[PDB]
Amino acid sequence: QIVQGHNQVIHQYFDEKNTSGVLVIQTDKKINLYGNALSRANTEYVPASTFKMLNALIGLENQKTDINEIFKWKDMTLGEAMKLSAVPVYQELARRIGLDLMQKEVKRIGFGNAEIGQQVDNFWLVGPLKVTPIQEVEFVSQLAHTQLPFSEKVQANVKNMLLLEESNGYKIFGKTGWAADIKPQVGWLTGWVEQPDGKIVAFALNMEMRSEMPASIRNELLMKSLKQLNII
Repeated sequence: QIVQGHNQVIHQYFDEKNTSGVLVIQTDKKINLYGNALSRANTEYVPASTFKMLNALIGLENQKTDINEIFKWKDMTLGEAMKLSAVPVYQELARRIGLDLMQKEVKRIGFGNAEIGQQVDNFWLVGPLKVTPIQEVEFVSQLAHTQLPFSEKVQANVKNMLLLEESNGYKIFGKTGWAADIKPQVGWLTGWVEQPDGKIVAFALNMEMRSEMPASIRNELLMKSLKQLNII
C-alpha cells in the first residue's frame, strides 16, 4: 500500500538540484513515493521545525498558551511565529509544557520514535526525536482530517496557522523544516493540499540540504511536483 508512483519526471527534478530527496503523497486511498532517493521515505530523520505543529497542539490542548497570547520579543502570537524562521517562541512554549508532559504527549501520539531525551527546548532539531517521511505524511493527514486525539478546536486552530499559499481555488497548508546543524543536513516540507471540491491530498517532502541552497528550494520542488501530478 506504499508504492512508487509515476516517477520518471519528478526523479529528474531532484537530480537537477544535485541532491537526494523523496516526496511522499497520501490520498484517501494510496501512499505513493516520488523523487530520486526513495529509501528516504522509510528513514528516520530529526523533524526540525515540522515539530512546531505538534508543539502547538500540545501547548494549546494543555492550556499552556492560547492563540491570542502575545509573546514578548516583534512581539507576536504563536500563529505568527509558526511560519517565521529563527524565532524563540516555540522554545518558550516547550519549556512551559515541560519535559514530562511533552514526553507523555509525544508517546501518546506515537510521533516517530517518540523519544525526546532530557532537553525539552531542542530535541526536534538535534535529536533524539526522529521520524520518517511516511510517518510525517500520516500525521499531517490526520491533522487535516481532524483525526488526531486532540480537541477539534485545537486542531482547527493549528491548521489555520499552517496556510502557506492559495491559488486558483486550491489551498496549500504545510510547514518547512531545516536541521542545519546535523550532518547531513535535512530539509522538510510537510502539509496538505485542499482542492477546490474539498478533497485533501497530503504530502511530505524530505531532502538533503546544503548551506548554499535557498530556503525556497523545498517549495520550488514541491510545487513543480504537485503540478506534474495534477494535485494542483
